[PDB]
Amino acid sequence: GAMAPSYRVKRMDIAKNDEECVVNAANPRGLPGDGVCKAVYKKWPESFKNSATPVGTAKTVMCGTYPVIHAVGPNFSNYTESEGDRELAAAYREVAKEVTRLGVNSVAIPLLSTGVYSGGKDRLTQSLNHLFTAMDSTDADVVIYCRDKEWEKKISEAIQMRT
Ligand SMILES: Nc1nccc2ccccc12
Ligand SMILES: Nc1nccc2ccccc12
Ligand SMILES: [Cl-]
Ligand SMILES: [Cl-]
Ligand SMILES: [Cl-]
Repeated sequence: GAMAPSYRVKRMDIAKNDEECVVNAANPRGLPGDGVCKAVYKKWPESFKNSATPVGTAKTVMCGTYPVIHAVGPNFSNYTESEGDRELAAAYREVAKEVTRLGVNSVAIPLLSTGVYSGGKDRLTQSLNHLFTAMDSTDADVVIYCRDKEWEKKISEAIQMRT
């Protein structure tokens, strides 16, 4: 694992990450999708072979030797706040298992269910806190990728607050 495991945030395309593996904000059917998922499909299309997996799970498919961890967050348009919150926590716990199994020293990760699956709500804090609950026990360097300038500041602050 990393010598001093850290969290960092960068405002850039996750398809251009500098980490040993990537988490996709996938859909359950392994379709090219939108946003993060479409950028991952363009960069690592080979990783979508048998990538379909249920809501609240993660499935890893290799693009050459580069791992892509397909994590399926809930679409809060379809789920109740209560059940959606449970599936969103579960998807991140499955990401932590896969990162540990792969023995990577670093992982690039988006905030699950904060885009078209947000059901029109700001879910920065909800999603980021479930990311921390899952990843805190792992020793990989975690690099969170976002698009919005205000989200970059809020994620950076939330990381710094824990020290
Ligand atoms: N700044 C930034 N962050 C994430 C994705 C992007 C895609 C294309 C241009 C800029 C982007
Ligand atoms: N490509 C990409 N990378 C990071 C964050 C994103 C957010 C929204 C759209 C695309 C993104
Ligand atoms: Cl960019
Ligand atoms: Cl989303
Ligand atoms: Cl964003």
